[PDB]
Amino acid sequence: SRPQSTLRRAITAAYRRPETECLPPLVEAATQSKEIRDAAASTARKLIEALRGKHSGSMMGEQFVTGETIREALKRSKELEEKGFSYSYDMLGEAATTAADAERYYRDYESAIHAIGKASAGRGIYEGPGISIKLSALHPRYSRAQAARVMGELLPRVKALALLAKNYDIGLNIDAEEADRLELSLDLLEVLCLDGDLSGWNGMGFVVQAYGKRCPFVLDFIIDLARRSGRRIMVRLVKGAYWDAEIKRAQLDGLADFPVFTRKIHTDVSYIACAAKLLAATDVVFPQFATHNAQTLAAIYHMAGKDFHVGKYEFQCLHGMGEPLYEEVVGRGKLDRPCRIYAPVGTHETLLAYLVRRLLENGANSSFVHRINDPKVSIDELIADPVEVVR
Amino acid sequence: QSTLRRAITAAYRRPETECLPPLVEAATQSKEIRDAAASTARKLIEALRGKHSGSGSSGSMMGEQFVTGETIREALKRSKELEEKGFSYSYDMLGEAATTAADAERYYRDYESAIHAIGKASAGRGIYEGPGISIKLSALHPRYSRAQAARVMGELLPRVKALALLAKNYDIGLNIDAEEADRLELSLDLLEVLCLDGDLSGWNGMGFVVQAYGKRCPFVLDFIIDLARRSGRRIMVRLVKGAYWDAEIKRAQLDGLADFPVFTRKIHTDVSYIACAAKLLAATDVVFPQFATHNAQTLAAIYHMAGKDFHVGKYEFQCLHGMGEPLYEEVVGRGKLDRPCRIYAPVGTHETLLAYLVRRLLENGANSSFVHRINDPKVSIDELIADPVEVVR
Ligand SMILES: Cc1cc2nc3c(=O)[nH]c(=O)nc-3n(C[C@H](O)[C@H](O)[C@H](O)COP(=O)(O)OP(=O)(O)OC[C@H]3O[C@@H](n4cnc5c(N)ncnc54)[C@H](O)[C@@H]3O)c2cc1C
Ligand SMILES: Cc1cc2nc3c(=O)[nH]c(=O)nc-3n(C[C@H](O)[C@H](O)[C@H](O)COP(=O)(O)OP(=O)(O)OC[C@H]3O[C@@H](n4cnc5c(N)ncnc54)[C@H](O)[C@@H]3O)c2cc1C
Ligand SMILES: C#CCSCC(=O)O
Ligand SMILES: C#CCSCC(=O)O
Repeated sequence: SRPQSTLRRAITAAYRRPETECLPPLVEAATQSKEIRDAAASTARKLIEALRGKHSGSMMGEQFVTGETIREALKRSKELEEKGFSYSYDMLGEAATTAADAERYYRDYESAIHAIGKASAGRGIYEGPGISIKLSALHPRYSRAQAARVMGELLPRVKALALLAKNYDIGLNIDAEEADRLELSLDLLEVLCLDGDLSGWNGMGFVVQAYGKRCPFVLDFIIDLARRSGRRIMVRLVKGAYWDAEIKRAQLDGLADFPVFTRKIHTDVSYIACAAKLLAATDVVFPQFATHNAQTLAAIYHMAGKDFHVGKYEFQCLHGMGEPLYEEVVGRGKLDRPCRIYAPVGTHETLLAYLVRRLLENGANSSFVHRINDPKVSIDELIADPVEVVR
Repeated sequence: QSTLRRAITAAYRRPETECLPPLVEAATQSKEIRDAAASTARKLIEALRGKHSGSGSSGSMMGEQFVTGETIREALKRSKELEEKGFSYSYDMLGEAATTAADAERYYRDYESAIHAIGKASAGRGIYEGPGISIKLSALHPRYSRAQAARVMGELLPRVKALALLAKNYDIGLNIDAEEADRLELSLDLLEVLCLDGDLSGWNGMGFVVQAYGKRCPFVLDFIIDLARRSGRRIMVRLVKGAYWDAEIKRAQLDGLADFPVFTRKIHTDVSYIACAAKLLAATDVVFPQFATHNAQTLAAIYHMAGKDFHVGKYEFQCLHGMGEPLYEEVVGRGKLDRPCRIYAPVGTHETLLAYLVRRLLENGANSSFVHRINDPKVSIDELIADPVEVVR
């Protein structure tokens, strides 16, 4: 059969599979024992009470950017690195419209890797800083051009950045963008992981969005790719940043079934099911659990069990959103688990698209970060396991 | 179809370089007016920079700064303080782009109940001294942007007419907000039908927004001024720059168009606004101009362009709740410029607030926005009082 026929067919079949059909296997995989659920509720309660206790109970988003340049961002990272946080730097900029813009973004990433690699100073991919890139920044027609043209021009660029990251032994993560570019980005991940020029480096990383119906099947493909390539792929599990745009796009596409879930707790169930899959594959992937939701965090912390070492998995958060929560996580007296801060770098000329996504995240009534400040939402509701709502 | 309607259609994607010469000419003020406006603008900006207005005051992503109240009852109670200072209100029941019939029905009921509450609170103060309402057509039809324009207008007309009839019963203003460029024509057709509908005779509260970032703006205004004159309706015309610029650019880039329906340089929108303000100020007999802006230079220019004669009902300024108060506290009142300002006042929950908040973020966060520049240490007062006609190059 075609290479990985079964795994690839499962991804395509899930693309727009009816939401009601996607959920039952996720619910089962996300169901944890009463004893674990009780312990997780206690941890989530503590995290929420501590969050408010230490923070007395901005739209312009200056708090979301770590620096205007990589040199400035690296200087401002020393304090939290001393405490046990790590960083992933994001040179802001996406959706290049011209070939010249794509070349400028490439050069920004290239210079950033040199600076980050020098700052890392041999700390390696888990304890030291890394970089995150967006494929839409590196091809001028990313959303519109045929995959053959995008691949043939994007692959040499991404390979070159990955080689530089290998040379400094830092992480290089491909951020996940709109649903219609998942397939191309995954094909690119495969080619890079099988490229012998990158052998010996486990810093290649890839995001999977749990609001997407394909998420568990993409994870199956990635875990199998790790096994056959010999690369321990860093896998950032997120819920997803483009929900409002995906809903609008699917409506304008005339779709009867969308590529993302439309009930928020379904995304939560999907995230926990996929975390269970990742936690069973830590021999071949490095799970990175990106979330600001204290209930999600506590559920994964207890799911992962008592055995931990740095390099087994980590949590992640966004700069300007997650530090209060993760100050109750990192460190021996807390949960003794590491957290990597995603750290945007740039100016107003490149901040807009990201800030809009942060407003849609922070301003939505369904978001944990909004509900924690909502007087109508009890602590009981914040710590409730969403899997029990649909079980 | 008419010569005036044809001028609108022909301008839709007219090349930007062709649109500008007539706007530059119309936006050119005499030296005496320019000097007076520079003096007024400098005074306003010096006062603003003694305050802490602009984008830095936008508050948190909870959006608390931008919503007047959760219900119309709450919002009406909170309006008494600023009403006696010389402000009026236009209440906006938040909600837009209905996707289902149930949503469009809920938004209709929200608007209807707001009109009853606002009209009762107005207590016969009329359309200028008393509060009004603003509506979005996309809230009232479940496929506003995705269905054929003719059929959309036909189902929308009875609903908007029913709301207009309630507004007439209480003698309050009812304004149709302007949304995306591809729906200007439909909304303008609806306005014309309403203004020729004898059931609405004797009421001057029908209002309509025109966006100066659009290439059709002056020709829309010519059509509306003529419609007011021939129908006997003193149409309330809210002149804005526009709230959807980033989305219009993105759609136009995807549509593969060489020529967009909006200007692409901020200074061109500024020139367009001043040119269109000149057109409106020449037509105060038949339309009620409402100059919506937070830009102190724009305001000062219009204040001097309007001349010395003023009475309530001639024209007004407008601002958004949570953005315009620092500026307009230097405008309303007998100790200031003695001109009225109507506050656009969103009313709703956090849920219905999100889309409006995104447009406020794009407005407040853009380096090109007056409200961002007023707080920017790199931007001089000299730059803030520059006349757009004298800068454009
Ligand atoms: C370090 C880091 C890196 C990230 N990288 C990426 C990336 O590369 N690509 C990407 O797309 N996202 C990425 N994200 C995720 C995104 O930016 C949000 O931070 C994240 O989705 C919020 O989830 P949460 O668990 O913190 O919050 P929660 O409040 O628990 O979850 C909110 C999320 O639920 C989802 N949602 C909301 N409403 C609905 C609904 N009606 N139906 C279904 N789902 C709904 C959305 O995904 C929303 O963001 C990243 C996040 C972090 C912290
Ligand atoms: C009471 C009130 C009601 C309003 N109602 C509506 C409405 O119904 N519909 C609507 O669309 N808008 C409406 N607006 C306008 C919108 O919400 C903004 O408030 C307004 O455009 C900002 O203009 P300004 O003069 O305050 O600021 P300025 O800083 O002087 O102008 C900013 C504006 O310039 C324009 N712009 C920015 N960059 C560019 C560029 N590169 N090229 C071209 N133009 C550019 C945009 O329109 C932007 O909002 C309303 C505004 C107010 C105050
Ligand atoms: C968060 C993150 C990384 S990708 C989506 C975004 O930039 O918002
Ligand atoms: C402002 C205003 C009225 S219409 C556009 C928007 O709601 O942002």
